[PDB]
Amino acid sequence: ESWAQSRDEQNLLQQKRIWESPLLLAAKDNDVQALNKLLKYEDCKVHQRGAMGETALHIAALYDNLEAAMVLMEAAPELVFEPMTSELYEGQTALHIAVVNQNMNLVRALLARRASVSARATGTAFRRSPCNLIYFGEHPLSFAACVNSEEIVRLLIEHGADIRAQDSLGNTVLHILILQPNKTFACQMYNLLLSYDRHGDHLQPLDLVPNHQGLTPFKLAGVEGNTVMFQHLMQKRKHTQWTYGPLTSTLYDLTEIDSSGDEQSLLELIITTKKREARQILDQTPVKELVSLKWKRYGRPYFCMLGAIYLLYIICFTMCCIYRPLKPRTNNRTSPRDNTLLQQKLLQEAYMTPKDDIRLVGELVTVIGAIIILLVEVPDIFRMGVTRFFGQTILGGPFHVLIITYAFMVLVTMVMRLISASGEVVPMSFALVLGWCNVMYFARGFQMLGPFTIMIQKMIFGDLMRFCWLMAVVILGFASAFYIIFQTEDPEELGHFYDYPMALFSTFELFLTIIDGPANYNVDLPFMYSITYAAFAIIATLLMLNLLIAMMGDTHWRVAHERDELWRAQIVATTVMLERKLPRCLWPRSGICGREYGLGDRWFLRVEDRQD
Amino acid sequence: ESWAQSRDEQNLLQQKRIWESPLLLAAKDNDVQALNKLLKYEDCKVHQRGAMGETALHIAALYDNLEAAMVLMEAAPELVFEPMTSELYEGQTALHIAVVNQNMNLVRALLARRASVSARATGTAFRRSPCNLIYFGEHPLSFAACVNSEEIVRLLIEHGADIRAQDSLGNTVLHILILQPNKTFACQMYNLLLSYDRHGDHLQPLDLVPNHQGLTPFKLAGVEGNTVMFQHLMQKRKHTQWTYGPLTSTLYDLTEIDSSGDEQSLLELIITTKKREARQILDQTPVKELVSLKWKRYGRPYFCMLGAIYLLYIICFTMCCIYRPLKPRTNNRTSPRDNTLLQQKLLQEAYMTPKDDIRLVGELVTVIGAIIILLVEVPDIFRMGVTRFFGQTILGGPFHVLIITYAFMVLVTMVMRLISASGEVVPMSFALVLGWCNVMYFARGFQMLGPFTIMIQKMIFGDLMRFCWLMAVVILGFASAFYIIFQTEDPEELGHFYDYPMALFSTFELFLTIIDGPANYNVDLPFMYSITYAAFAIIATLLMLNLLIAMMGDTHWRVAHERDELWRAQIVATTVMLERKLPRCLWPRSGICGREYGLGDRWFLRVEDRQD
Ligand SMILES: CCCCCCCC/C=C/CCCCCCCC(=O)O[C@@H](COC(=O)CCCCCCCCCCCCCCC)COP(=O)([O-])OCC[N+](C)(C)C
Ligand SMILES: CCCCCCCC/C=C/CCCCCCCC(=O)O[C@@H](COC(=O)CCCCCCCCCCCCCCC)COP(=O)([O-])OCC[N+](C)(C)C
Ligand SMILES: CCCCCCCC/C=C\CCCCCCCC(=O)O[C@@H](COC(=O)CCCCCCCCCCCCCCC)COP(=O)([O-])OCC[N+](C)(C)C
Ligand SMILES: CCCCCCCC/C=C\CCCCCCCC(=O)O[C@@H](COC(=O)CCCCCCCCCCCCCCC)COP(=O)([O-])OCC[N+](C)(C)C
Ligand SMILES: CCCCCCCC/C=C\CCCCCCCC(=O)O[C@@H](COC(=O)CCCCCCCCCCCCCCC)COP(=O)([O-])OCC[N+](C)(C)C
Ligand SMILES: CCCCCCCC/C=C\CCCCCCCC(=O)O[C@@H](COC(=O)CCCCCCCCCCCCCCC)COP(=O)([O-])OCC[N+](C)(C)C
Ligand SMILES: CC(C)CCC[C@@H](C)[C@H]1CC[C@H]2[C@@H]3CC=C4C[C@@H](OC(=O)CCC(=O)O)CC[C@]4(C)[C@H]3CC[C@]12C
Ligand SMILES: CC(C)CCC[C@@H](C)[C@H]1CC[C@H]2[C@@H]3CC=C4C[C@@H](OC(=O)CCC(=O)O)CC[C@]4(C)[C@H]3CC[C@]12C
Ligand SMILES: CC(C)CCC[C@@H](C)[C@H]1CC[C@H]2[C@@H]3CC=C4C[C@@H](OC(=O)CCC(=O)O)CC[C@]4(C)[C@H]3CC[C@]12C
Ligand SMILES: CC(C)CCC[C@@H](C)[C@H]1CC[C@H]2[C@@H]3CC=C4C[C@@H](OC(=O)CCC(=O)O)CC[C@]4(C)[C@H]3CC[C@]12C
Ligand SMILES: CC(C)CCC[C@@H](C)[C@H]1CC[C@H]2[C@@H]3CC=C4C[C@@H](OC(=O)CCC(=O)O)CC[C@]4(C)[C@H]3CC[C@]12C
Ligand SMILES: CCCc1cc(O)c2c(c1)OC(C)(C)[C@@H]1CCC(C)=C[C@@H]21
Ligand SMILES: CCCc1cc(O)c2c(c1)OC(C)(C)[C@@H]1CCC(C)=C[C@@H]21
Ligand SMILES: CCCc1cc(O)c2c(c1)OC(C)(C)[C@@H]1CCC(C)=C[C@@H]21
Ligand SMILES: CCCc1cc(O)c2c(c1)OC(C)(C)[C@@H]1CCC(C)=C[C@@H]21
Ligand SMILES: [Ca+2]
Ligand SMILES: [Cl-]
Repeated sequence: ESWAQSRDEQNLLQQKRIWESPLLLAAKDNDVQALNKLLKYEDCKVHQRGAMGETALHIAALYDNLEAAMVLMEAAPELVFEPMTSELYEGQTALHIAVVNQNMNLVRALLARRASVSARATGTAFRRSPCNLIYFGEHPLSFAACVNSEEIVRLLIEHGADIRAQDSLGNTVLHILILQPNKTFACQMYNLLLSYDRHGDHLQPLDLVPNHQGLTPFKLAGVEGNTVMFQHLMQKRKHTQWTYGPLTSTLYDLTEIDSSGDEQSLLELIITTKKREARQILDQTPVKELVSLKWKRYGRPYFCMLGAIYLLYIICFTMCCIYRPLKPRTNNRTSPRDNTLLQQKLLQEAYMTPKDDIRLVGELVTVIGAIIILLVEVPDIFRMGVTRFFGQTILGGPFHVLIITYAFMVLVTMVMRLISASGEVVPMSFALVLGWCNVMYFARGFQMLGPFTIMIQKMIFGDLMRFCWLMAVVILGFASAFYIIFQTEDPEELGHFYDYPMALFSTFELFLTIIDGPANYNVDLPFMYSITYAAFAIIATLLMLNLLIAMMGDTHWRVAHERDELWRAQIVATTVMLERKLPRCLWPRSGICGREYGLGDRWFLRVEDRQD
Repeated sequence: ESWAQSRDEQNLLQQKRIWESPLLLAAKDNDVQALNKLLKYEDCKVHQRGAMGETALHIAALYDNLEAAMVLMEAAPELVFEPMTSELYEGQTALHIAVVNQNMNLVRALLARRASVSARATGTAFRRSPCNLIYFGEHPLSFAACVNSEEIVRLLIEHGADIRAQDSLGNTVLHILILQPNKTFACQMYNLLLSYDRHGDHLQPLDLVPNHQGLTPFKLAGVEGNTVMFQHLMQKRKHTQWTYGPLTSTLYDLTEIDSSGDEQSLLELIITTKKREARQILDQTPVKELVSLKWKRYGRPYFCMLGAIYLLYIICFTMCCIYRPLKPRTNNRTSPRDNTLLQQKLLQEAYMTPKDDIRLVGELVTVIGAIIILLVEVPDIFRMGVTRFFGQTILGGPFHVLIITYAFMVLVTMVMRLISASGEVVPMSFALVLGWCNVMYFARGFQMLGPFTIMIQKMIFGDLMRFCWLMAVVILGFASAFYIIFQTEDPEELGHFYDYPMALFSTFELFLTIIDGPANYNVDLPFMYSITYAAFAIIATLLMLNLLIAMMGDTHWRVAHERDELWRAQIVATTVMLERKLPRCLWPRSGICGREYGLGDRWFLRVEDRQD
């Protein structure tokens, strides 16, 4: 807001103090004849610093003024060593600038003037941020490599440019090229810069150097969705075994893709990132064949078993709620509006007969089953990234919120049964609904409508937490009208609107056409009802056909196939969670070993494919 | 109708009187040998004027007869000075014609015959109108420039063609080129004609000369939706500050785009025009970045505050209507069809207890709030273009009609309470509905379904004020049938149709399936009912599935993305109204100044963008 406004005030102040100076102006427009006049006249202030803290040499280099920049370097050689001093462009020298503008003849000069190639452009304008349109890094080489100047990138290496130099974020130049928008020019520079990693004594060669998040360039390529570079960095891991005409048997490596157990593997990093370009990586030729093997072999069995153990558990919860304790009421009917006939038994008479002891079994089976839920779900939360990283791994798993809410209500139900509290129907009735509707989750195993509850969970897009605001306002408006219309009338005839809370429920039901329009026809209703209700039935009918449309254009001219892509992302998110929770004995590690084959101690995957 | 018919009768009469003349015919077909015979024979009527008032020279020039036209100019030189005299092609000379037909060798001659280049083609066929297929202006240069003849446009300037000459509408030649259908040939002529604005003493140079609507060529380009020329006229306003490799920092001017406060700025002229090509301008690179800054900074706050102050106001109106004065009725039940139990209290007993004084507070809060509405909305109307320009600024604001109707009903409610009038439910029940459903407007702030109440307000297209005619006819037809079928029967059994007004309401409800089909089954209904109602349920079911379709094809094969364009047009229309109503202190002017930067007294905007 104001910081963006404060950039502008400096960029204009920058152009102001150029005009308010004879030196900084002559550099901008390359008036050498009027520049020699100024440098010769007096041992002037050559350290004139404009708004961004920049000397005349920055400005000669910022506007591609080769001829001006030499004169500054001839007059006072101290200028090449001068960085900008402002908080915005801090540390930046004239060398960084000439590289970005690709001024080949100027950059050669500043190196001939022994300019530092290790100078670190720390300013805020270079850090990675959506406020900045560029992330070229922090060093001259990182700037050269991202503008695609093969010549300058070489030229800086003869002068001692450490390729292993990292940013504040730890990203060496190999990470940055993955973060650029132009992919095709970035793969060619990736190859060139490793070629200058010649010397055998390097202690974790460049493409295995992680940043301050632990990510290598390979894993960074997946998190950012750079499909081009993920492929290009993958031929280092292939090993073509044999080729028999149209057949090929490649042997992928999977050391950074498969869950080892020490650091989060690439499949965990693609699910735990907000981007949707990263989910394209799950279609690539080493990964697609691994996800479909964890699942087809060891992910559908352990998910269509724990989806049937849950069903036989909720069927036991259910029968413990149908057959609950209930006795005839002991009070008397207070008002004629009280049709309560029964109330729930106290403990001393709830468990007093054989049929109530079969139930106690099922009720202990239940509440033990709810504690278990809170011992395999809450310890994840309380130990893991309690609320930010939890829902981050969640792609289509609101399940984990509901089933913890299930187990909570079951325990509320227990306590209330122990202290003989009135109102056990309130917790149960949540637990029933939350308990069964979680069985909608144990469906994706077979490609049920679980690939299509992707929709109803994708249907927490805009027009379904947002059509509330323009439906609820209709309900509150006509319900408050309907109420005052029948506020004078006899409710034993038409009693849809006898109190304000029932006027909203009735009006909610009338919006959806799940009760019939009020009518008696043996009594004169108000004339002000039929006018009002005719409009409600119209606003309600049209708002239920702008949303059918809105749910359509957000599905057909918009996404209908990335839902099939979203399925493959839930197959992973499921597979990862099971492999994290289930023990190693039930989960054989995917891929074949290498110790008994001479390939090392890595865990390869073989893929046999036909070219054409 | 008849005026178009009267053009034709002259165009045929024009060809008639050519055939009924030996002179006008010889010109049409270029018979010089039979033309010299006619001019030499006798000092003839060379002033023969056909239907449109045209002499032989117009016709030689209208049909590209170079050889005939010279003979007329050699015989009698007085012809070049002769305009057409008819009301349709008034003022037009032979010079105007040769320019349009691009006859390069003929036009040189008429200038050699000292023909006026200031002659003003005033006729109705040249004025701007949908009845005319061309608007080439009123002068020879304006005709040359719109046919794209670089040669003739130059050639008229050596002979003294004032470029600053304006039409009856004030449009100089620079405005006209924007109004042409061919854009690409018009940008090149725009450049050429300013080049001939050399002399420094001009007193508002050409591209700052307004027409009789005050619009300059820049502002005219936006009103007309000429995206090509809006861009082309915008490089005069850019000022590229610096270029750092792929980065560019341009400094746009915004003097004619932003609301200064003296004349309506370009953002006000694009909303207040009926065209939809003009709304394309809101996506261009100086304007898109300004709308999104007024809003993101100073338009969502002042719109999500006055949208919550309104909600707490209607919640107070509501509670003042639930808790209204009501007492048991004093009369007796007239007929058994009267289930009115209560009636409303008189003033003397309406405010008699502490609970009725808390309400008086909320009722004064209310009616003060309705006067305020009528002091910030009616003074706009009564002062502004009361009914034509009001709804012109309205793009998606029927809100302004409803909220004035709200405040009116609240004051009707007041008066009726002061004079103890019966029927306060009628005004309230409008005010409730109009009051809440206006909260659907204070939603666009967050990109609610307010971008999608664009639909339901776009849904006042054809098939929703127009499907009425083919639904209402079904209702009136079967309701008048249902009525006469049960006009003989006992209504205490089936009384959906006991009077004609309830027969239309019931039938309205049955069309929409918001009440159940009539039935008793303990009594023999007419056989003529089941035949009729079976057809109604079919016509009703099919007419509710031709419109689902009609609302679809008008959304999916038709517009689904210009609604996203329509949002950005309401962001402006909202932003303009707030900036007009709210004071200057709460509204800092957008864009940075120039006085403290040497750029002048203009109000620039900086945009930093990455090329590729
Ligand atoms: C974790 C370890 C334990 C934690 C603490 C344990 C708590 C222990 C104590 C709790 C409550 C205090 C004692 C009982 C109150 C009696 C007063 C009364 O009249 O109650 C009435 C209402 O019912 C209630 O008031 C019961 C409240 C249910 C639990 C809290 C709400 C949970 C859902 C909140 C929403 C969350 C949203 C979730 C969204 C998914 C009685 O019920 P009734 O229906 O009026 O009529 C009888 C019904 N019956 C005869 C048919 C059966
Ligand atoms: C701005 C400054 C002030 C202006 C002048 C102030 C005017 C002052 C005086 C006005 C009316 C004259 C006195 C009362 C008439 C009594 C006769 C009678 O039987 O009435 C009946 C009908 O109700 C009416 O006749 C009331 C009329 C309401 C106001 C006018 C209509 C506004 C909406 C028009 C549409 C516009 C379309 C809008 C589209 C959005 C009585 O009501 P009831 O329902 O039959 O039964 C009682 C109801 N109750 C007990 C439940 C409460
Ligand atoms: C996105 C989803 C939104 C939420 C869903 C929204 C819909 C539903 C949600 C919530 C509605 C809750 C209303 C009922 C609770 C109030 C008290 C009550 O029960 O009735 C009392 C009256 O109370 C009133 O008259 C106050 C009603 C004012 C409006 C309340 C909603 C405010 C907006 C907030 C929501 C923003 C909505 C979004 C758009 C702005 C008593 O009534 P009674 O017993 O008949 O006695 C009457 C007295 N008499 C007999 C003397 C005459
Ligand atoms: C469009 C804008 C809004 C329309 C009118 C605004 C409102 C009306 C305007 C003003 C107030 C009413 C007039 C004075 C009193 C008359 C008698 C009366 O109150 O009610 C009587 C009949 O009602 C009528 O005879 C109403 C006559 C008005 C026109 C009919 C409205 C419907 C048609 C237009 C439809 C438009 C769509 C048509 C198709 C496109 C009986 O009704 P009640 O409730 O039994 O009365 C006694 C109640 N009490 C015992 C409690 C006392
Ligand atoms: C775009 C939206 C259009 C508007 C909505 C359209 C639908 C609704 C709008 C309006 C309908 C209004 C009808 C009711 C008012 C009339 C009087 C009345 O109430 O009943 C009286 C009878 O009256 C009649 O019998 C006359 C009905 C003739 C047709 C009226 C509509 C004309 C078309 C105009 C519209 C063009 C529609 C467009 C297509 C052409 C009395 O009835 P009763 O009390 O039972 O007494 C009967 C006497 N008996 C007992 C002796 C037997
Ligand atoms: C398609 C064109 C239109 C159809 C026929 C046109 C009309 C009929 C033609 C002519 C008039 C009726 C015939 C004479 C009198 C018979 C008895 C009578 O009136 O009603 C009796 C039964 O009704 C019948 O028995 C009707 C017999 C005709 C054929 C059945 C029609 C439905 C089938 C075809 C469906 C087509 C779709 C099939 C699937 C595609 C009893 O009825 P009521 O009302 O209780 O009578 C007493 C009333 N009163 C006490 C007031 C006196
Ligand atoms: C008390 C004893 C004798 C009987 C009750 C045992 C089972 C019938 C219940 C109680 C514990 C339950 C489990 C506890 C928690 C979970 C984790 C949760 O599964 C997942 O989160 C897998 C999907 C994913 O992680 O994406 C929901 C099912 C499951 C296996 C439950 C399935 C049903 C179980 C095995
Ligand atoms: C007493 C209860 C029944 C009152 C009304 C229900 C509410 C308590 C709401 C709050 C949140 C709702 C739940 C939110 C999300 C879902 C997931 C949805 O299922 C899925 O998307 C697939 C299953 C999964 O992913 O877990 C089914 C409806 C359900 C259970 C909803 C059911 C109704 C709930 C429990
Ligand atoms: C009597 C006092 C003590 C309390 C009542 C004050 C407020 C709760 C009310 C009454 C005056 C109302 C305002 C009067 C008129 C308007 C203009 C109108 O807004 C617009 O037209 C903005 C959108 C646009 O112009 O496109 C509707 C809301 C607003 C600000 C109203 C919002 C709610 C306000 C501030
Ligand atoms: C006593 C009343 C309730 C009888 C029936 C209602 C009618 C008086 C009609 C006449 C015009 C209608 C209104 C015309 C347009 C709109 C805007 C529409 O909202 C929007 O398009 C967004 C809000 C806005 O832009 O103001 C919601 C329905 C509503 C309020 C309509 C509600 C019903 C109204 C008030
Ligand atoms: C909206 C388009 C697409 C279709 C046309 C529908 C409406 C404009 C019409 C159809 C019939 C009309 C109704 C016919 C009769 C009445 C009864 C009238 O009240 C009375 O006559 C009181 C006494 C009684 O109802 O017997 C109030 C207006 C109302 C509801 C009318 C309101 C407007 C309605 C719903
Ligand atoms: C989308 C616009 C909603 C709308 C606006 C209306 O004006 C009306 C509506 C619906 O339905 C009918 C025609 C039945 C009403 C009749 C009575 C009144 C007072 C109003 C009519
Ligand atoms: C703006 C007022 C006119 C109008 C036009 C309509 O097309 C419709 C209106 C009202 O309300 C009802 C509910 C009667 C129609 C039913 C059929 C459909 C799907 C649309 C509805
Ligand atoms: C779009 C055409 C509407 C239509 C036309 C009809 O001919 C009939 C219709 C509907 O529905 C059935 C078949 C139930 C009627 C049975 C009775 C009569 C007398 C007619 C039948
Ligand atoms: C022309 C007469 C034949 C006919 C054909 C139909 O297809 C339909 C007809 C009538 O009416 C009903 C309402 C029974 C059908 C219901 C299902 C749909 C959506 C269409 C309706
Ligand atoms: Ca029903
Ligand atoms: Cl559909």
